[PDB]
Amino acid sequence: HMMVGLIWAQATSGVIGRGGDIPWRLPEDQAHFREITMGHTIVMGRRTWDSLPAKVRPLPGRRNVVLSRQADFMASGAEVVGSLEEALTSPETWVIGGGQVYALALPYATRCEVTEVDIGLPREAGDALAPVLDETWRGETGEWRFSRSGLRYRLYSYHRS
Ligand SMILES: CCc1nc(N)nc(N)c1OCCCOc1ccccc1CCC(=O)O
Repeated sequence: HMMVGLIWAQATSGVIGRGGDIPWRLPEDQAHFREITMGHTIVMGRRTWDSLPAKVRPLPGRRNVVLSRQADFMASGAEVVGSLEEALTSPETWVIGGGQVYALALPYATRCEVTEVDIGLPREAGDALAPVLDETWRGETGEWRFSRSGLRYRLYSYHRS
């Protein structure tokens, strides 16, 4: 049984953070992200891996896998694979970005963990949007919470079988 999960953070506009490209300051999201993914395999694209801050490259305490079709691409502290199917060896796999990988992994996913940030961030050219969730996703919607940054945010935990 190879369970796939997706986890991301988005503005209310749907615009998602990708790797180190995160425009909002929301410290609690990192603790939330770590609580979900710790002790599991995490899968990310090349562009996401590249945009990671060097201090968190690779991400500590987790089996890092990078999805790249470029055959010459290497990355210290992570396993590179050329197919998403090859990355889903573990019993629980979390896909952590970016947009292209989300879309590839979405048909396989049975869980989505979403952080929505209450911040004005219009869609602009080059921005990735959150994967669209259809009526198959069963979801518990969290209450707006105030971050110590001053921003409001809430947690969505979606699932399907
Ligand atoms: C916390 C950011 C984040 N939050 C959620 N809910 N989903 C993501 N896919 C996500 O991005 C994960 C990849 C980027 O991760 C970082 C980007 C900049 C600084 C620190 C981290 C995470 C470091 C860590 O997890 O130890």
